[PDB]
Amino acid sequence: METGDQRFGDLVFRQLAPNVWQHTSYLDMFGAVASNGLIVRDGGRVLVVDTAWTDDQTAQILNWIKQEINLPVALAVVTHAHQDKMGGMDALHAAGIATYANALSNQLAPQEGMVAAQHSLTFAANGWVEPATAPNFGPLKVFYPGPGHTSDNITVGIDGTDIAFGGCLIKDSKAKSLLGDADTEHYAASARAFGAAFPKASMIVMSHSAPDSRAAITHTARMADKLR
Ligand SMILES: SC[C@H]1SC[C@@H]2Nc3ccccc3N21
Ligand SMILES: [Zn+2]
Ligand SMILES: [Zn+2]
Repeated sequence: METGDQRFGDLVFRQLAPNVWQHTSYLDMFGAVASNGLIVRDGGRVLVVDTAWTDDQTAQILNWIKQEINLPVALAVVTHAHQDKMGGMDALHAAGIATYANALSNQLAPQEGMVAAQHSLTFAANGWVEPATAPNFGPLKVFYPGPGHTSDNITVGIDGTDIAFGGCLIKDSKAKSLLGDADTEHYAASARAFGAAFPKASMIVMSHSAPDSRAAITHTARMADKLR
């Protein structure tokens, strides 16, 4: 917890820019483990990146949005099929929110014990989302960097800001380690591809660290170089 953070139930919210917030939820494992996602205000609507670990926690994200922003949530995008990112899908579907994930994330979801998203994103060979599969994503710029943390992991830049979201692919520059589902061969190149896709992002948001500078990307890639 840090100055300027807002506690709402057992969740924490931090404003990162005029129209961007980080949501943080916690699961006991080892102690409490944090997972971060994003909330974006885009005109008269709100966009969400990643659920919380659980449905009840994700419901509280929606309650916080109602109180602090009071705009309808148009869509949510989730960045791979693990519990921290997709554990709360039912809360979104119960609320009528359109949900999006990598097609591979939706294909893996049943095996991972997750509820698949309603819609599937596909990607070009250069990693950029096929625009037809990302309808009305507004400032959310979705990029598939290649296999790393998982084979399905995706990343999201926030257009009009200096923020890019690396999900669980990127760790901060103080991390000592990065891998059960991981592609250790391609991880380093995937980390570097994320950096090259969002070359002007100066605030890197990630799932299990507080926001960091671009050094988080390079430090992560150099740690991943050692896995090969
Ligand atoms: S990246 C998916 C999440 S869900 C359970 C597993 N173990 C773990 C431990 C610490 C941080 C994150 C994690 N992961
Ligand atoms: Zn994961
Ligand atoms: Zn994670």
